[PDB]
Amino acid sequence: GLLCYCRKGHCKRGERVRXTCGIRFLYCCPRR
Repeated sequence: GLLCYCRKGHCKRGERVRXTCGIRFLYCCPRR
């Protein structure tokens, strides 16, 4: 859907977890 970042460990401050992108990675989408 939206361009989100596969964040390893955790997302950045302000990014919302949209799901996961792997064992080490979370799928985090930016707030802006």
